[PDB]
Amino acid sequence: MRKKLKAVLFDMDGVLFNSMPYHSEAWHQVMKTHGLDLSREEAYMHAGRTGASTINIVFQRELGKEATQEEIESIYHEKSILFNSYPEAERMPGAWELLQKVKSEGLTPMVVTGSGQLSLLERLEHNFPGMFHKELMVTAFDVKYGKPNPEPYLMALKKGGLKADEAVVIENAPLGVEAGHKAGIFTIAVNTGPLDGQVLLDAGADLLFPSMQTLCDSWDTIM
Repeated sequence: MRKKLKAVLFDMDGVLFNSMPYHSEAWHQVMKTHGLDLSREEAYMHAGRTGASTINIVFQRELGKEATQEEIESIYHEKSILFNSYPEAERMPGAWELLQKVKSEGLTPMVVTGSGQLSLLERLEHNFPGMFHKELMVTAFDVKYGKPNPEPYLMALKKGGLKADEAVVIENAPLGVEAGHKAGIFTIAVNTGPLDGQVLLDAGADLLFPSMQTLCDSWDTIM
């Protein structure tokens, strides 16, 4: 029910900011420099996860072992330097227009993200003025596991004082769609990446859109 809705829970990377090419580039390069083979395409399969979770999984697939805590912190530090060395990520077209619709409907914007990138997180206010609040956000700092665990979306509901039927999730990532779905929330997938739209539906998405702008354009006509 559209009438039960109180809050819209946005992913950040590939939903609010056009940062996914930078993430896949930075992950590829940092892994290459450490001695591990992670293609730019393979890095997109880890969309949604925390840095620590990404690193550990890459280590398991390539080397057959866990990454140590030192390796995680060292690699994550280097990934962040690389990421922040590119001209800063710009807004996804349609994100600001949608947030404006969402707020005029009297719904609460939230961010649910695996990100620990302080540059992006501190830029949310400057790119989407008056939309978001730190007490209504879930980030890497809040979670132990993150996506595809329903953990962060469960924490989001709690933070917003919401029941699962009072929220909608906007995700670009299969693992994030999966996390929103498992938390029992109606999930809209936006296919801003290079991959096939069917994988988002397989993950639990109730609706599929090709872009943020087309989701924005269809916002008043969906329920």
